[PDB]
Amino acid sequence: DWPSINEFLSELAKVMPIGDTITAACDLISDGEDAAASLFGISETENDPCGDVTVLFARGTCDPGNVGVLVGPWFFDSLQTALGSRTLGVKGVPYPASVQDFLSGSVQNGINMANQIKSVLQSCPNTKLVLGGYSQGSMVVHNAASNLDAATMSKISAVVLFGDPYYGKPVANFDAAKTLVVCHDGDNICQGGDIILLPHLTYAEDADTAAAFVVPLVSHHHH
Repeated sequence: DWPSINEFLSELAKVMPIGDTITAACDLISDGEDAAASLFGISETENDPCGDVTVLFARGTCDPGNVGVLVGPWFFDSLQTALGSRTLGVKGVPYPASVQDFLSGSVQNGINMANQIKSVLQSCPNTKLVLGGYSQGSMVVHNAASNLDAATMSKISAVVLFGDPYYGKPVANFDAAKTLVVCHDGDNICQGGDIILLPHLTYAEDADTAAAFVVPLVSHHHH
């Protein structure tokens, strides 16, 4: 039902406003993602109950829904495949993913995500919780970790960030050995910029590698 990553990227190439700043590209990115989602049957909103593994995912600036189409869905499918029989529940982070918060620092969004993390840990104390972010969503994850103590962050199994605008900064109050940051060569966002270039839109290619990073970190008996 879903296309291959190659077919997915070729369809995006027809509409994505490559070379524009996020401000100039915002509405075209949102429309392009929505059109690809409708064409391919890819969900841009996730609100599952906790699974054996649960991912809290913060989407990119101007991405539709609560997970977008570019990266999140591919990462969830790869992770579910890598988990075999174990179930994966995905919950999108309900924040605006606005241009202004990207340009400012997305900080109250970090506090809200820190509350969502605390709430999921209380509601699902037996799930293996993984945090994921793309673009501004990676800033939200960084800010959530900055607002949590090391004892709470110790309850997180893994963190995966794609196209991190804070690339180079570690995830606060957390073991860096449990973090994977995927930042493509030539992605202007990872350089602290605001230009949307092709390397920022192709993180679906890293879904399998990101899933492989997570799997060893989500065992109930590996301490």
